[PDB]
Amino acid sequence: GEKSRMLFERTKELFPGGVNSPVRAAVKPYPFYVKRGEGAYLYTVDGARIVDLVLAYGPLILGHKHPRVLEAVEEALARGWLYGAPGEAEVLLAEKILGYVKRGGMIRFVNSGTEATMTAIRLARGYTGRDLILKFDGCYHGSHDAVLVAAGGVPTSAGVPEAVARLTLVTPYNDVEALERVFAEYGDRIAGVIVEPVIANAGVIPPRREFLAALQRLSRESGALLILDEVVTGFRLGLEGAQGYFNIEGDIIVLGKIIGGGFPVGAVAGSREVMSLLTPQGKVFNAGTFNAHPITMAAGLATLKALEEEPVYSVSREAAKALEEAASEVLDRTGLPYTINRVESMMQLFIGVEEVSNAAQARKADKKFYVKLHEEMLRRGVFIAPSNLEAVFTGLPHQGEALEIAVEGLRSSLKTVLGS
Amino acid sequence: GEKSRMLFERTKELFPGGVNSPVRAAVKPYPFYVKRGEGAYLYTVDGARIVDLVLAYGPLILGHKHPRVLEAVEEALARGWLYGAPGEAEVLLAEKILGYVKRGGMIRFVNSGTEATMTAIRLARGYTGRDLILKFDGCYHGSHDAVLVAAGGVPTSAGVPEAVARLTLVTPYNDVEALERVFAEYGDRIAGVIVEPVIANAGVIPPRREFLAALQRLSRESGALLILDEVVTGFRLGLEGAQGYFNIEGDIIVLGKIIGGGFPVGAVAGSREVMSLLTPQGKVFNAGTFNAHPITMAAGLATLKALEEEPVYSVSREAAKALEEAASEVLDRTGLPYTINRVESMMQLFIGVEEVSNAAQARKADKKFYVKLHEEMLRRGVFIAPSNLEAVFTGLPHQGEALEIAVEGLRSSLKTVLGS
Ligand SMILES: Cc1ncc(COP(=O)(O)O)c(CN)c1O
Ligand SMILES: Cc1ncc(COP(=O)(O)O)c(CN)c1O
Repeated sequence: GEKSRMLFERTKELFPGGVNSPVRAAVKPYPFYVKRGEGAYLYTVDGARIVDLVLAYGPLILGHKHPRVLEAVEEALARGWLYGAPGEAEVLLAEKILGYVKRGGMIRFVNSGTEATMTAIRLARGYTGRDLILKFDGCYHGSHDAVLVAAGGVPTSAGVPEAVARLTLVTPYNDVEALERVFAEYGDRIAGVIVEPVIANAGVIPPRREFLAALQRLSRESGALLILDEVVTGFRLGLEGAQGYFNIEGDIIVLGKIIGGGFPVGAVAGSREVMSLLTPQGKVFNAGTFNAHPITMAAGLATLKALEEEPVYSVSREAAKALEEAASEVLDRTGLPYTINRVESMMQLFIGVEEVSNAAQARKADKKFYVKLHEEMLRRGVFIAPSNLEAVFTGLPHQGEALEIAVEGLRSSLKTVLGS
Repeated sequence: GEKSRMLFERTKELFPGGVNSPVRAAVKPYPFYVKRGEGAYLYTVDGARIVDLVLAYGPLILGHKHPRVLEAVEEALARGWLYGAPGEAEVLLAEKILGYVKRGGMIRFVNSGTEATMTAIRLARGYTGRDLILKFDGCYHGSHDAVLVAAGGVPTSAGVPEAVARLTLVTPYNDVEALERVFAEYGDRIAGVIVEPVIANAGVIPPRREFLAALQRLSRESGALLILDEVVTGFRLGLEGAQGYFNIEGDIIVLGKIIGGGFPVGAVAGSREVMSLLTPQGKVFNAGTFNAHPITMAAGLATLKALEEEPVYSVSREAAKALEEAASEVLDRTGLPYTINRVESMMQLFIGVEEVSNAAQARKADKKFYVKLHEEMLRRGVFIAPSNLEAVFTGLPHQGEALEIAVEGLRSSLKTVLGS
């Protein structure tokens, strides 16, 4: 790992914490640098092939450099990559996305999930004329002030004015009693309730039907808009995402990751009535030099076509199931308390706890055990998130030999850590 | 324009205002759709070649599909386009950028100018422990709450809480007296003063030396960080940007557009002391799935190399000068009040006013005349921003025949509008 070591030294003084995104710094023993990626694999700068169970944290459900997407991007590149005026790809991608998540509605393309949720929140506030936003402990919506808050709302990041943080309410995920209580107290001032249909940034945590039911009922009865943050679930839990998977409906649907094919993206979709408030039609401001970036649009379009024509969902589901069954077989024999949460192709293991239905329980999981597992798996050529609070993602290339390596790696790594 | 007309009809119900960014909707008679771009030209879906004096509003100083950048991106695409872990290109681009704008400092790559200024503001607040941010009337820093404010600070966009807007102070650009007064009253609570060294979103407005002097003095004496928003000026006003061009120094330098080569990008650069507050090193949060996107990094790196090895600055400067001289020759003969502001390769014409040193004066310019000019120029195959408040940008391909067409087009269009 000499080459990665050298790069590690160079970035120490170039980037805060040596990385451009926090999670990247936690890789053990130290972050490896990537030369390239193809299919189910990442290849380090030193030349090592690694099975990728991170998939850039969600966007790469089709794996690395998917042939169909590569070809579409090559064609798009030949046409120039930035115009500053409308292109064809954005129209086709919008029509395809809306047909699955909000028929007859509108969409606005942005450049990150952070920009997307931020825009959704401004839209909900503009539509209702209210200030307060309700989020849940453990849910992650990006790097912007309004969502960098925790229940005393107080800032979880420095540089966030307390005056801003106090406009965001926070209650536990899957806690119906707490949800009813917050609406009883502040309901008429809540502009929107934002939530991940399946938590992906506090490990993976599935929603309780009762929680989903309350979210829809309380939002509708209070006048608050239900903002489903489907940046991760969108197009991962089937073509119709969380709405179709759980049979729920959101007022505003925030999308990202997958819809960009691997390129910078974010999107806000909703009814014509709500979406029409966005500039230049309405007074809720949103603009972006890179909005509807030609390459992002071409990549996303090709990606969704693959999701419609290739067995991505079945393959990804089976891959995650195989990993879950393998880990469960080993862990069940130990008699140690543990739980694995899986929803289709997103999952995570929690050692030390028998149930994880909220962030508080996820935080009680054995972090040391997880870190050791991450390191041992990497030593065996399999890459899983370095943080127990991140998720494990599967995709199209996780089949055949690649899957065999991942499963065998997981089995052996668990045994090694359990034997230490 | 049948094909653009058809697309126009399709997007009416897909996007708010029919576009993904406000300015795009103002093109006359209606927005044309782009098939591709190459060199100094955009090509409509109907097949018409148009000289591009918009350059995607700043990023394309090298023109469309620059050969060097295209090759670098092709090589990068073959390596996969998203890893979720550190790559080589981000290291090289960071080293090159910092060598020109903040030697010995640090940088953090994000996905838009909006994310960049938003991150800079959070950093300034975190570093100083203060809440207030000072901006100037007419300056544009992106699509986020803290900068969508105007002096009563009150919201300029719906959906922005008044509690948030009041944390942003606003005074006129180039107004030293007003600047001194605001610091005398609120100085000890100002975390940072953000400003465009050259305004590009209220037409083009150059800074007064006295204003630049006051900005540096007052920030230093008050403890507020001077945030130079160089999203547009960075790498356009020479390799050293505004700091080198005007011989000024900022505490935090916000970059974007050009440094991404045409791909989604944004960046915050500053001293190690300030930048070290960013996660995972410090407590000022910033994370991004697409931060340091492999393709953006490769494109930006190749772009900066071109800026160092090709006569981009001289060619672009001469192009803008030729346009300015041509327009001035025609307008001087009319005796009508007007002014053209130009700083290297960025400029704008203001009809009806003899001086434009601030946003208030820019707003007094004859908008109807400008719109007619935009439409007439487009009819003659030359594309300038549809809004008088946007800027005209020149670049490397604006030479030879392309420049002749632009200049002749400007001359003829002015005469036609002046004769109507
Ligand atoms: C649900 C959710 N929302 C928002 C984001 C942030 O997306 P981005 O990093 O592109 O700003 C993420 C990524 N962790 C996410 O999982
Ligand atoms: C000075 C400045 N700052 C910020 C921005 C916004 O950049 P972006 O559109 O990528 O969010 C712009 C683009 N108009 C700008 O000119």
